[PDB]
Amino acid sequence: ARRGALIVLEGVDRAGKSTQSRKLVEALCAAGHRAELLRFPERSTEIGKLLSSYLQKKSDVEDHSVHLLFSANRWEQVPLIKEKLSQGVTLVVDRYAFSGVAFTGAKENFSLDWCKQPDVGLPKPDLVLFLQLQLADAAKRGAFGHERYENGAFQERALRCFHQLMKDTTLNWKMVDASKSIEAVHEDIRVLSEDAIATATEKPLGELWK
Amino acid sequence: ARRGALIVLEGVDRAGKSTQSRKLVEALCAAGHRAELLRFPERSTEIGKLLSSYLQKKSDVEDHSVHLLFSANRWEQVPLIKEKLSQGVTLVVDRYAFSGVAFTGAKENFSLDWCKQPDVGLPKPDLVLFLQLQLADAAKRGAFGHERYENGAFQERALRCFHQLMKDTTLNWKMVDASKSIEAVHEDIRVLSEDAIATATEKPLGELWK
Ligand SMILES: Nc1ncnc2c1ncn2[C@@H]1O[C@H](COP(=O)(O)OP(=O)(O)O)[C@@H](O)[C@H]1O
Ligand SMILES: Nc1ncnc2c1ncn2[C@@H]1O[C@H](COP(=O)(O)OP(=O)(O)O)[C@@H](O)[C@H]1O
Ligand SMILES: Cc1cn([C@H]2C[C@H](F)[C@@H](COP(=O)(O)O)O2)c(=O)[nH]c1=O
Ligand SMILES: Cc1cn([C@H]2C[C@H](F)[C@@H](COP(=O)(O)O)O2)c(=O)[nH]c1=O
Ligand SMILES: [Mg+2]
Ligand SMILES: [Mg+2]
Ligand SMILES: [Mg+2]
Repeated sequence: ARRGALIVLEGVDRAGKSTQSRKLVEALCAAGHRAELLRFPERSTEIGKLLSSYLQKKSDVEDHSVHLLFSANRWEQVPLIKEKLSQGVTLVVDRYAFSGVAFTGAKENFSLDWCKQPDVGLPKPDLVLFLQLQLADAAKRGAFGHERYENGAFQERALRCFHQLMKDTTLNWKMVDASKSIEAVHEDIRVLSEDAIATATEKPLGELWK
Repeated sequence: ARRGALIVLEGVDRAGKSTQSRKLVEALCAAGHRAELLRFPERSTEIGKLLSSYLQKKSDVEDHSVHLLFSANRWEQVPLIKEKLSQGVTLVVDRYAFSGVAFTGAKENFSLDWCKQPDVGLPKPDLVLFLQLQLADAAKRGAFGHERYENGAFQERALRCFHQLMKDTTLNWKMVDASKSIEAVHEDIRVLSEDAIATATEKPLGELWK
């Protein structure tokens, strides 16, 4: 009956969202929690394959259409998310609706309001971690990628959108200094996550942006 | 330079949306207009096939996800719609965003506001025809179908949603008595359409619900 927590990891490019989400699930399970990992986009579904082809530049998709497919890709996982949480399983998610708004919101003539609407009503995270890293430190972690959106100019506009989203006080945002070592960042994230898991059993799962 | 008009046909089940859209395009072209037919859902695209499988009950899709796919299926045709209109081609469309809101809006716990958002900003129709028919007269036109949403209880909830949408004065709604003969309904629609085509060359294409 004691529900699991919904924990989201957001963050700048190469700050370590995927490395930290994997390590968090491993550590929680080793400490006796029931925890599982999710990511968005979830490329395994029918909509997920359309999204993967788009990000790889194997296909072009009209900007509004692709924004709605990224949102639909979250909604198709909502029945699973609510089932797992109600069963006491904590979910750790590598990117969520915040990345959806920030990446479309970085394109010309896309307001933050329009971008948020499709995701209104999704399961509300109990904890949103944002992994911060200065661009000099990110550069040492590798060269850009060949997927769509992998260029500094675009990443910088998405970052401004993320800062606008962080003003929303309906959400439990926590900043994480992702400039430290893999292990030191993990310990900071893990302690914040243990606290969130404990309190989530106290209030019902909320709805995002409503 | 004289743009074409965007004309939408909406209406109750079996009122004749598809019969009248076909006959309208044929008559406009015979009278010297450049006119072409479109329909939604457009089942030929990747998203269109997902939608067709859902309507045929060959697959189940989560309600929010399917609502966003119906909207994305309109946005993927926006570059074509704007190109055609700018080239002076009038477009006659069998269903549009109004059916999108009314059909999802008929399901439990779906507000009209949430349903409208994804379609905010689409090309705004210059003329929205709504084909009205009493349920007794519809029954004589055949038996229900085996596709999703083909049942009187659901169609009745969608009808209430359409009436809420008709209160919006930003749109040029025209009621059509679809109880007459195929030819008499066509003449009423055709005369309204000739008037709309003439004035559309006067004002820029608008944006829906904004
Ligand atoms: N704290 C860290 N210090 C040094 N390298 C890191 C750190 N976190 C991640 N990395 C490395 O940087 C790269 C990007 O990490 P990744 O977790 O894939 O980031 P994201 O998912 O945020 O793009 C990987 O090679 C990873 O091993
Ligand atoms: N005015 C009308 N009078 C009689 N039958 C009609 C009329 N309009 C359409 N029909 C018939 O009713 C059926 C439904 O028409 P259709 O155009 O497919 O409706 P919709 O697309 O609105 O469901 C078809 O068999 C069609 O021939
Ligand atoms: C969830 C989500 C991710 N992205 C983008 C962000 C990024 F460029 C890309 C691949 O994500 P990973 O970096 O996590 O591989 O997908 C979007 O553009 N919208 C979304 O809704
Ligand atoms: C455009 C549109 C149509 N429909 C529904 C309405 C109907 F039951 C179905 C098939 O449409 P046709 O009746 O025009 O075949 O699809 C929706 O549910 N949402 C939409 O956005
Ligand atoms: Mg990653
Ligand atoms: Mg039809
Ligand atoms: Mg609003």
